[PDB]
Amino acid sequence: SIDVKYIGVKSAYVSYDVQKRTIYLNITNTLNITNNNYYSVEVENITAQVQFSKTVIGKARLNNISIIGPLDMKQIDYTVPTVIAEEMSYMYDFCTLISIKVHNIVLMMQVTVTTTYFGHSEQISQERYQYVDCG
Amino acid sequence: SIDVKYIGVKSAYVSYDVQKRTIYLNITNTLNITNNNYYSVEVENITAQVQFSKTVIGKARLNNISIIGPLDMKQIDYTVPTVIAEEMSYMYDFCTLISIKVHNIVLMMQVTVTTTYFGHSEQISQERYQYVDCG
Amino acid sequence: SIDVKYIGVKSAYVSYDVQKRTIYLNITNTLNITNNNYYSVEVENITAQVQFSKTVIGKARLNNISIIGPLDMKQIDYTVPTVIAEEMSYMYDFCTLISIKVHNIVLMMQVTVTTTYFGHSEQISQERYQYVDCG
Amino acid sequence: SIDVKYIGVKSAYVSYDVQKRTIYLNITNTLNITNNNYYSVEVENITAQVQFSKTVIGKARLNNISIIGPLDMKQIDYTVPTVIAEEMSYMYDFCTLISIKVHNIVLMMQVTVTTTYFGHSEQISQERYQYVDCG
Repeated sequence: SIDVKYIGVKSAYVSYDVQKRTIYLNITNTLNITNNNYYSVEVENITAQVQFSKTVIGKARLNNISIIGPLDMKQIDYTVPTVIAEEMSYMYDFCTLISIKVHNIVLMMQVTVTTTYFGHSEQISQERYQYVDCG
Repeated sequence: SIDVKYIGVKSAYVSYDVQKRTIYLNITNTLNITNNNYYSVEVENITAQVQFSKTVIGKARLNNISIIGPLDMKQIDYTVPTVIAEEMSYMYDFCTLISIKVHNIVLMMQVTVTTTYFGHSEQISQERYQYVDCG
Repeated sequence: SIDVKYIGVKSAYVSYDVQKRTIYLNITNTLNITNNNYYSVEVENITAQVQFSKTVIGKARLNNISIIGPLDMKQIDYTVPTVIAEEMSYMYDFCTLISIKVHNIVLMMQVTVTTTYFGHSEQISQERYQYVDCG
Repeated sequence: SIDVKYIGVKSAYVSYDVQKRTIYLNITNTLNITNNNYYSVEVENITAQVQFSKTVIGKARLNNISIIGPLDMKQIDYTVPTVIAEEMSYMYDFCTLISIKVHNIVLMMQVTVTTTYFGHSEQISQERYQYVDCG
């Protein structure tokens, strides 16, 4: 990666930005830029590359063979009861969240039993997150 | 990746942006830019590449063979009861969320039993997220 | 990827944007740009590439063989009862959400039992997300 | 990908945009642009490419063989009862959502038992999402 960046408000190369109650007067701004960029990125020079896989099974006796991959979930219970009994009563609820198994972002890449891989793999996340606001 | 960026409000190369209660007066802005960019990115020079797979099964006796891939979910229970009993009562609910198994973004890539792979793989997420707002 | 970007409000190369209660007066803006861009991206020079697969089964005896792929879901229960009993009572509900299994974006790519792959694979998500607003 | 971007409000190359209660007076804006762009993208120079698949089955005895692909769903139950009993009572509901299995965007690509693939594959999502608003 090159130049992965989180900027909260503002980006510039060059900035003369003015705000609020300003007297900006008799100004000379003179700017001579020479900004050149040369990226040579993820450049391969390969003569041979081989990804060979071979499985021989002879005069074998295989039995009861179980290959289970990743992220197996079995026998999982969420029990979240709510009861509200009221006699002769005043209830006031505001901004009340029951949240179960609540995801924002899920990135999965190369999630396997077997993997042969050759090259570049990349995950980038950039974010402002706010779960709850209440005034 | 090159130049992956999260900017909250504003981006410029060059900015003379003015705001609010300003007197901007007798100004000379002079700007000479030479900004050149040269990207050579993900450039392959390959003579040979081979992805060979071979499976031989001889005079074998295979039995009860189970290959289960990733993200298997089995026997999963969400029990979320709500009961509201009221006698002679005043209830006031505002901004009340029961959220079960609530996803925003799911990216899946190369999610497998077996994978042979040659090259570039990439996931990028950029976001403002806000789950709840209530005033 | 090159130049993947989330800008919250505004982008410019060059900006002289003015706002609100401004006196912008006797201004000389002079701008000489030379901005050139040269992309050489995902460029392949390959003489040979082979994706060979071979499966031989000899004088074999295969029995009870089960290959299950990814994201298998079995025996899953969502029990979300709501009961509201009221005698002699005043109920007031506002902005009440029961959300079960609520997705925004699902991207799936190369989700398999077996995969041979050669090249570039990519997922990009960019978004403003807001689940609930209520004033 | 090149130049994948989310801009919340406005984009320009060059901007002199003015707003609100402005006196914009005696202005000279002079702009000399030379902005050239050269894209060489996803360019293949391949002499040979082969995608060979071969399946031989000899004097074999295959029995009870089950290949199940991805995203199998079996025995899934959503039980979401609502009961509202009222005697001698005042109910007021506003902005009440029961949402079950509610999707926005689903992109699926190369979702398979077997796949041989050669080249570029891509998914891009860009969006403003708002589930609920109520004032």
